Amino acid sequence: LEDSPQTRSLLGVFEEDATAISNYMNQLYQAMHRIYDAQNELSAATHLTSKLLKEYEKQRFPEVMSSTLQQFSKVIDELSSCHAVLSTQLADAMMFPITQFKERDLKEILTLKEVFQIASNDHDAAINRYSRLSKKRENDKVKYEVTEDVYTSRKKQHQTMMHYFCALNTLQYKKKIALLEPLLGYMQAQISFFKMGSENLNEQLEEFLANIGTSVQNVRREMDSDIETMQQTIEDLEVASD
Amino acid sequence: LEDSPQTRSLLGVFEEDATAISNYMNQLYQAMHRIYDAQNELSAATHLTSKLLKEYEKQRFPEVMSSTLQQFSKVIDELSSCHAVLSTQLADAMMFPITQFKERDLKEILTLKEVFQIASNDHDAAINRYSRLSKKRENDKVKYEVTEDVYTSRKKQHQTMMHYFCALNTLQYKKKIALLEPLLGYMQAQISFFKMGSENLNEQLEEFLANIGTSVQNVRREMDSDIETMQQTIEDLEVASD
Repeated sequence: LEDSPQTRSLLGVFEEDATAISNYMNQLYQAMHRIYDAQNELSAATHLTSKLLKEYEKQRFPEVMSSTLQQFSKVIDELSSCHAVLSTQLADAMMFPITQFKERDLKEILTLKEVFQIASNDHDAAINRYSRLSKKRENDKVKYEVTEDVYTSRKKQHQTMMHYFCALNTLQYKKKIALLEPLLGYMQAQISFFKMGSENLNEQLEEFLANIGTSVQNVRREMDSDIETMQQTIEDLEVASD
Repeated sequence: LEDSPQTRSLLGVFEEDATAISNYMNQLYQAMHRIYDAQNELSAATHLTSKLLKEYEKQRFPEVMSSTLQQFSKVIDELSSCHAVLSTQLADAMMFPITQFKERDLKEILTLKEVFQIASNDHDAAINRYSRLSKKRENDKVKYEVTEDVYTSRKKQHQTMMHYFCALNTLQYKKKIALLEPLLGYMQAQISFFKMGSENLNEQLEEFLANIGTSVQNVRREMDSDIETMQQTIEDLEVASD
């Protein structure tokens, strides 16, 4: 780039790219924010369920079950902590860099864009005033002033243009960084989550769950048997009640 | 149980237990429903993020990045499917049995409770009418009728009492079943989720992510270097613009 016309032309293309960048990255921000919120809500719900299972012993019903519930509550508490760790990492390694891109970087672009537009308006006004004053008989003073304002407004325009162009050039790098960092952060958090979660979901736990399954089928069978007893008891009491 | 007084006394204790049961199981229903909703929202958000990454190639910016994004989108698509499978299993193996306990079983208890209360009101009315008619000179007809209504209202009362007591007895079993089944269903779904998820988060993926990390530090360095160039370009153009 050697001059303002080539620079201004390239500025415009960079500004159009920044537009497409903003749109896509805003959509990515939003999708990621949904992952973030859902994962925080899941951590909280998982933890609350474990907490409720611990409270079973505190219910007063006018031991085997309390122990089974304690064992479930321990495993769930472990899973809840995997979810909580993931949530935390997701905030820091995924949400932060995508939020910083939208709230700091895309914002800087808009700000510098409008500073440049006003500088531009101002120079346009100086050029208009020069045109107005060119059409009349005048003294040196206002003629010197109006020329001078053209020079100083153009310089202001060029300087603000360059601040804007620098940020738009830098945006080309920031875009790449802000795409890859949060995806890397997300994947790294997930590897830890799945490995830690998988590692305590073991063969002992499988034995435990197999035994629960058997205890459930047992209760069902005892239930059906006792329903027959109650039906007999009902017939007896019908007789005895008259 | 041999007679109505012992039965009615025991009915009352079973009814008090059913109350404590309803309260706790309603709290469990609610906690589990939150896990359910959060996990469905997480599946959807994860899938949408992968879908957006696939759309990058379709953005028009006035190749290396598109390939990196495709590789991320594939791994995330795999994780999204783990989440979707879990969601489905959670509906069927956790939500259903706890919902059925609240919507079918606790509802049956309330229904049979009120049928018995009305039968009870009705017999109370028959006893009251007998009392009223005991106090006057009357013919056989209304005296036979009022005695007869006492017998038939008591029988109705006893029958509705026994339907209620049967369901309350059955509830003692259903409570155990409805606690253990959804916890078993939840844990079994999670074992599959963590194992399937963990198993494709491999050493090849670690290599990929390590390379991303390096590509990010590279972009940052290129950025800082190019910012220096742009600052020099800016100084040059300031001169050339006047």
